[PDB]
Amino acid sequence: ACGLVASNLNLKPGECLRVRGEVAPDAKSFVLNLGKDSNNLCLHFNPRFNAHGDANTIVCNSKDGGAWGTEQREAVFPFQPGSVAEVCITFDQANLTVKLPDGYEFKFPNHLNLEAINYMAADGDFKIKCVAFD
Amino acid sequence: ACGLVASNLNLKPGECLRVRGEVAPDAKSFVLNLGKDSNNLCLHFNPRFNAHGDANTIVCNSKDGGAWGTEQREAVFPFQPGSVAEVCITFDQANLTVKLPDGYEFKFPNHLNLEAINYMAADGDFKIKCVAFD
Repeated sequence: ACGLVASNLNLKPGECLRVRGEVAPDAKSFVLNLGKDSNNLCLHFNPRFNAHGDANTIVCNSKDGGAWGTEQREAVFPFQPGSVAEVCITFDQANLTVKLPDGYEFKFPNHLNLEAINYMAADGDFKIKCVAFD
Repeated sequence: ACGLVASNLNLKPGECLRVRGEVAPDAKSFVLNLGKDSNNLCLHFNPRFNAHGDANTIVCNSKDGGAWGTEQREAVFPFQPGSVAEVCITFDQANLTVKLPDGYEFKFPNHLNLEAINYMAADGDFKIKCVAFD
């Protein structure tokens, strides 16, 4: 029961990927994967409301050659179940910059040093309503 | 490989799929494919500015199990090279409807009778900049 999957995004550095979606009223978690393909993700965005013992916490990671990297969590959680949310993503050689709903912003190291983001896959309790490329 | 490819769209009857893109300045033609998957297309939207023996003419067709159906040709050609084009697509038991802001709208028989559009692909001189679902 997965969601949107888009390839050939060809998102270059500095370019902004904007994703707007509807967070389910009883959402437990949702995921946005970005990278080259399903085995090579420069970013695994997985805001968790309550799903893996975790409660209202944003979990980030990367996957290189099928291998998950060292997980990373953010303190803030600007996501409300039953509400519409937008996340804006960009990157450079050193970091991916993720801009969340209430202005909050954070960087995730660009572990794969990807030339461009060509793959995106959404999953979970987040119904994509709009996706804008640069 | 080509332009943006998106799957798992899960567009249902009546729901509007809006696509905004940039037509290349040297646009010879561009394609918007909609269907179940790459081999099952309820709509192959192909405006041809100057491709094949065609000039400034829209060609539409379907694809069933990999086999192309019979093409349909339009007289109206509301497209221009090096410009932003916007299309609004929907469907029902009878036809697929492609609308433009100018007021132009094309109808193509729903040959496959699919009850959902899960696949969308862009090819040619059309770069997708935004896609909105329902």
